[PDB]
Amino acid sequence: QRLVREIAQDFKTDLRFQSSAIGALQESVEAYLVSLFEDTNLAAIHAKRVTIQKKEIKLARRLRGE
DNA sequence: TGCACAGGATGTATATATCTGACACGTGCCTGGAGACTAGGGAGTAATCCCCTTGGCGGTTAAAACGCGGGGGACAGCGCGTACGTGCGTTTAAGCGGTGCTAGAGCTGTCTACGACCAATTGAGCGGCCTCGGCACCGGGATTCTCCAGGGCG
Repeated sequence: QRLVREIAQDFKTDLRFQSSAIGALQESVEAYLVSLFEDTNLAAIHAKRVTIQKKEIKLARRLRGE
């Protein structure tokens, strides 16, 4: 909540957030980040180890078109 | 006899007339520009009510935060060999110049189904409600499932 409000502070001052639509942002963030951890996990498996590394997130990130 | 020369017999860049390709300029028929009528869709206001805040004490709990052991897994070093990198000659086949066709692509009347536009009914679908049987959470108990210590075995 305080994070979304923090991001909304410097955009439009004195806004209001409904009781809904926050669980949609958090839900999409969680569901997307889990898939990102799966693709990054596979990227770490391609290097033949059990550890996720900072370069793995960049590999699995940029390789998705970002 | 050994030798230099005067001129023909071939090359070769050099300069001139010649062949595509693309920019530049002059039209006239389907576009735009513009003028007037209708009107319903957009700008503006009057309550409203309704969930959303204001400010901060305490008490307590569950979650967040820190701290150390070490175990295993990331990771550097190094030798091997076979799997492509590199280099030849030999072949099959695309590029391209040119040809005879056609069958499907492409612009144009007819009318005729056939869907756009508009009254009248209603009933099937939406706001409101209030229950109970499926659901939430956990005990009881059996079951599996992994962790650690010999020891019989190297």
